[PDB]
Amino acid sequence: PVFARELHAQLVQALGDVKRRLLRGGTQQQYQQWQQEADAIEAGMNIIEKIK
Amino acid sequence: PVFARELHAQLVQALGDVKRRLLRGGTQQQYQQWQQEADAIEAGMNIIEKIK
Repeated sequence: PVFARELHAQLVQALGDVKRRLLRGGTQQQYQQWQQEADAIEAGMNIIEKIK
Repeated sequence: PVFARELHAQLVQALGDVKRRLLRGGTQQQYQQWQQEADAIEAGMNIIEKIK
């Protein structure tokens, strides 16, 4: 539908927030935590793409 | 920061899309798939809340 397309766009914006965060740097600690957040969102994108 | 607060709001909107989707119903197949999407987003909220 046009739904998954709309939820997908939502998650893509969420990745943009993460991606931006990663440009400001931090400890290896912070990087991994944010990469973990990014994985969660990407998992979201995968499910939503495999539903469609 | 005001970052996690902003990424959190993003994910919360994503849940709204899912929640809305679940009101239109479907097979047990579709429900689980969407509940799986919801889990991914909730996992994102958890990480982001445990970073803050």
